[PDB]
Amino acid sequence: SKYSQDVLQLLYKNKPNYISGQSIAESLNISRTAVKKVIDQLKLEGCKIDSVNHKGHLLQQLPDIWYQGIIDQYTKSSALFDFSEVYDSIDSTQLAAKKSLVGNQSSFFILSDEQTKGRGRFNRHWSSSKGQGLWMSVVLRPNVAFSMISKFNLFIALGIRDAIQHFSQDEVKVKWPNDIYIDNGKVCGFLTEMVANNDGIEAIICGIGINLTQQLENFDESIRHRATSIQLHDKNKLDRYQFLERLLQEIEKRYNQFLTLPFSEIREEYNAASNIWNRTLLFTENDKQFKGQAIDLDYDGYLIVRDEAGESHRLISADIDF
Amino acid sequence: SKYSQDVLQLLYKNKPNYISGQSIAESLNISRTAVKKVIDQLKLEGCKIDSVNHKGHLLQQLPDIWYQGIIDQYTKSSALFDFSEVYDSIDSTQLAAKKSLVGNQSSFFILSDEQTKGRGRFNRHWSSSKGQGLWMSVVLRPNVAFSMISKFNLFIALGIRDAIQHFSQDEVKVKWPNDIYIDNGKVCGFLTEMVANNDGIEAIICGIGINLTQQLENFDESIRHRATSIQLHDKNKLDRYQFLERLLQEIEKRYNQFLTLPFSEIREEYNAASNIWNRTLLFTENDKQFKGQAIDLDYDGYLIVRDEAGESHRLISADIDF
Ligand SMILES: Nc1ncnc2c1ncn2[C@@H]1O[C@H](COP(=O)(O)OC(=O)CCCC[C@@H]2SC[C@@H]3NC(=O)N[C@@H]32)[C@@H](O)[C@H]1O
Ligand SMILES: Nc1ncnc2c1ncn2[C@@H]1O[C@H](COP(=O)(O)OC(=O)CCCC[C@@H]2SC[C@@H]3NC(=O)N[C@@H]32)[C@@H](O)[C@H]1O
Repeated sequence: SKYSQDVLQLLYKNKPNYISGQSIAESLNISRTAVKKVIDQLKLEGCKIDSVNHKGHLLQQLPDIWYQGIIDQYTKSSALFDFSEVYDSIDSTQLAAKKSLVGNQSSFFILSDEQTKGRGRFNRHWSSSKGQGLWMSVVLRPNVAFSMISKFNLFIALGIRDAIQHFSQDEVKVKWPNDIYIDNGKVCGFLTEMVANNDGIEAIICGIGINLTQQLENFDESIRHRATSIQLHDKNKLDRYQFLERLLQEIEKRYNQFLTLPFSEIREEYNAASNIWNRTLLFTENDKQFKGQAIDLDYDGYLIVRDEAGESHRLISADIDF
Repeated sequence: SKYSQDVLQLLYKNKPNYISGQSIAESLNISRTAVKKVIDQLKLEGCKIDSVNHKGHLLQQLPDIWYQGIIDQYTKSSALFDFSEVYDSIDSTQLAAKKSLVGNQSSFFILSDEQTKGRGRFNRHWSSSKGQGLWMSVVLRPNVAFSMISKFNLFIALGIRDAIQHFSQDEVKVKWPNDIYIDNGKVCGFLTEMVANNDGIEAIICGIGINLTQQLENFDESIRHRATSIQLHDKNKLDRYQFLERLLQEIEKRYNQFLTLPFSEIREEYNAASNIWNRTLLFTENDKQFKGQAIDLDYDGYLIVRDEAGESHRLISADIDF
């Protein structure tokens, strides 16, 4: 109802103690029995809430659904984000963020359980199933030249991989410049765009798609082989909210390093994290197609590549297949 | 009314012939006498329309007001623009264009008689009086690396200066990187921004403010000395629609050269057009302030400057005062 998120928030705020119906009612100024309907609705949606006579209610577990009420708890404590927006379904969180950032200097993110026009790099289709992934656009406001887009991307990849790794029993690796893999499975793709002019960057907009709970039967047999989800490498249920916390934690960490460090500092780290060495890569550039080997990432994040004809290239970006 | 622009369009379409009320009525399927009300309203707003018994109506002259109906005539014939949007008042055409470009690949421009939150470079206030200037945001879709923002700006400046010059009896000059001057008066400022990522530019967004009809009494005595309007250098009334045509013509011209030429081609031209040589410039960079002389623009649009201490700098952009 009008009050479902409010109650949800109060329940989450009060962990690991119980609060009575009564206490909630006084808080939102509503009847005890309206409060009982909101709770039955929530349980219906798959919240695990223990209700005990005389004692009240305790939130034990959130379902695979994003709730603004809870997300707002995350934003209030945030040193980075002014606010978030949370949808059940939308055309794309990047479309939404690119609209929201206009006319303001806010730092925010946008989550949605499903996207109906999810898009990746080069405007490829990005499958955004309901209930099954984190589909998020992050807007930040670093004031730094536009050239620095590329460097943002390098720091952020480690942010994302560290948080996925915290949950995967298997090795999570970066595939430069925008993919996160677990073994042979693409578990994430991120897209960093910006709004800028010559005098600088007006906003950065990072779109992050991370697969959380797909079973393989859940990917177009067609990609089933280079796709995977955090769940297929966690022995425990993967809690979507737990994960968001760690992801934000990592993004903040990794975003401050972006503002305070040259790429060389994390270059060796980034290197140990990647999965493009000692194997043959497929490169694509408008029309052209050719093979090569990655031999290094230089102090400036450019990839050094020896193509199939022995020629050397220094790439600030690429699209690479295995 | 509902039909004011429709009638306006038909009137403009039929220049230099007259069309009867009758003929308009059949076209829009409305009464002859509804048509007579629309025309009286237009004349009221300051359209000069000659009405002759038995012969009909001829549009002689548009007032200092933008009309979608007429602007649509400009867009239909356009090899560049999918469409335009035209407001009487709005917060800013750049805010509007940055919103409209999302989720599509359209090339369009946005005009508004007045802006209430006009902004320039570095987010400075940009005075946008009603009736008195062209306040326009141009969205285009060049697919070229993001590094090319700077070069766009160089080609476009000549576009703008050529069209202003066609109307000024006095010498119009560029003040790199974003100003157009007539003698000592800033007559225009333009702002080029973009939306991009590493793989390329999603849109370019050029905000153009050109002063058309201000009398000096019309500028905060405070800038009256480094401000001027096209009108203070045209012996003839300056027609705002005539001017728009020439401006678009120039922008298209100059945008194709942007796609088909290196800066060196127009470098000598650009040079002969600028007004920053042989005089002392004031430079500003966050916090810092210092003097210098422009000695050259290099093949790549970077300004070569000898500062007050004999040191040399190579600037892709700056803010400069006289
Ligand atoms: N769930 C999935 N897992 C692995 N691969 C997928 C996939 N869905 C589609 N693909 C393929 O993986 C590649 C991804 O395309 P790219 O490499 O160009 O580009 C992208 O990888 C990154 C896109 C990030 C998506 C986030 S969702 C939050 C947000 N909102 C947006 O609309 N985008 C973002 C293509 O080959 C796709 O066909
Ligand atoms: N009408 C005017 N003529 C000359 N100077 C002006 C002016 N109005 C304000 N100023 C000053 O001129 C300088 C202009 O600032 P900058 O150099 O940062 O930056 C700008 O020059 C360019 C802005 C272009 C405005 C177009 S209007 C269409 C559109 N929509 C937008 O909101 N912007 C655009 C500052 O010193 C202002 O205080």
